[PDB]
Amino acid sequence: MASKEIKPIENSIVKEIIVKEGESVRKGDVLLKLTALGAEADTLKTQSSLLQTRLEQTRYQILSRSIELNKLPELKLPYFQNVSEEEVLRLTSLIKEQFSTWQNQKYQKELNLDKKRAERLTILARINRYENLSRVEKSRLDDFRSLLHKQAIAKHAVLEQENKYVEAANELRVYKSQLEQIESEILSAKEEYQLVTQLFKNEILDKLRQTTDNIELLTLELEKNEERQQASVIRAPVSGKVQQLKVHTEGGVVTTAETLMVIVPED
Amino acid sequence: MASKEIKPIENSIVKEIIVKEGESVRKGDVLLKLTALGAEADTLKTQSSLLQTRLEQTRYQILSRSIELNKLPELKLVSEEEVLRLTSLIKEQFSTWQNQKYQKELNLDKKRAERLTILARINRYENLSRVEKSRLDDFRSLLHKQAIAKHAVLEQENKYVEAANELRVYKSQLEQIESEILSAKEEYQLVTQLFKNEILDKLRQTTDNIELLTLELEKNEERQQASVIRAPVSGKVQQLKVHTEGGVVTTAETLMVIVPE
Repeated sequence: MASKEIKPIENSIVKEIIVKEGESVRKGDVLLKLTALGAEADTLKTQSSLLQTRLEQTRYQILSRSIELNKLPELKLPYFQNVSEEEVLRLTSLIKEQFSTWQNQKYQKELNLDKKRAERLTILARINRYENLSRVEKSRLDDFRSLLHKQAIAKHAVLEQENKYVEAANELRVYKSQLEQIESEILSAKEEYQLVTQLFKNEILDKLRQTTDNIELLTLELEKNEERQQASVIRAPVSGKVQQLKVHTEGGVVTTAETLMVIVPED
Repeated sequence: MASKEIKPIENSIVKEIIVKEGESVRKGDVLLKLTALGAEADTLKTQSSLLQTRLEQTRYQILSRSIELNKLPELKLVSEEEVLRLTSLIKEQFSTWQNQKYQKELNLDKKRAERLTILARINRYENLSRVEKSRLDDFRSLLHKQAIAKHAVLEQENKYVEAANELRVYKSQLEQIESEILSAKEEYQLVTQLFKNEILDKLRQTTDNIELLTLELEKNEERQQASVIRAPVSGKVQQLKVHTEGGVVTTAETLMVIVPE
């Protein structure tokens, strides 16, 4: 009577061989335990990916807090027990570069803003000065005109004084328009200053969202990987004696093409 | 017996001759009426003085009003070349005053401009000092966490203290310029203060002098009244100077003679 060949339905790793050579088994008995080839590998890869993603999450949470503090919090990891510390110092160092870059951007936006405010101060000074000047020369002009109602001064001086007044007035006009322009520019500068931290915070909580989502996905994936690395049993399809048992393939690879053992019917 | 000469006791003007040639007169009778020459002279001169004092009085009165108006009134009240001298002098005084006010005011305005500059610098370095202070804090906390050069941190210190000291200096400057501005203000006030004081000092004096010259004019007018020469003895009037009415006679000259009868 024909011997029945026992072959894996997929490429596998022999975990445990239960039967022995020559042993009689009945249909349904356990012969050996197998795991899918690559399952363990996949699990480890998902674990490592998960670890990295958690690290980067931690980085962006610490940055997120650094924005609200406007200072760096304690740079420590909060699972992480055997994380290489040079990984930790690389991470903290990235945190430091990002934070310092942010504060520098804020600082130079602030410098620009302050220079604009200085411009405004100068312009305002000029405006007030020419307000006073226009006033005194206007009153002096009126005086001179009354002096030419009563023939007490030359017309020449009167019209030169007019010229003075009109001069001062025009100057005043010019500086006022300038003030309008500079005021507008100052509001713009303010908006840029806000824009720095606006963008930075956006980036930070977008990468926080991304790290959390990816962690969840990798968690589902990790569940799948962990379940798939679980051992399956090959049972005896018929009753009989176990022969040609590959007794030393435990921990070794067997493909779907290869015969693990054969079962020879006894009756 | 000798004939008696009739001569004035001072230089005089014969106003009216009462007696006639050959007329018999008694001791005490009126011969003529005369006025002192210097009496009339004095009267004319006090009149002219009074006129002048009134002119300058009006001048300082209208100037006095011109101060409160800050403008020339009228200018109307006598020789018109006097009127033009007076009006033009008024104009020089007033214009001089307004010019003085004008340049005290220019000075004051330059002081105010300086103050503006100082305030601008003060505010700019207030902002700057704040910004560099915040950067300093940032750096110090950055090396609480070992993220920056110590070099950079204390160089930042240097920046901040620089700005702060600058601010100090500029503040002291502001105080000085403020004091100077108050000084300038007081000078500006002082111009019109002095001008008004002198003007109603000359008003006081011109009014007082007007009153004095008025009393004096009364005295002179009374003194300008005609006196009578009476006959010192009785007799006949001879050698009567019929042609001295309205004319001046000296102490040396004989008005007439009286021959005893």
